[PDB]
Amino acid sequence: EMRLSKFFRDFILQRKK
Repeated sequence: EMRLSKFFRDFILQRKK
């Protein structure tokens, strides 16, 4: 199943934080 991916990478991609 999936849940966190679009949003996860939507931010994870950002090193900061």
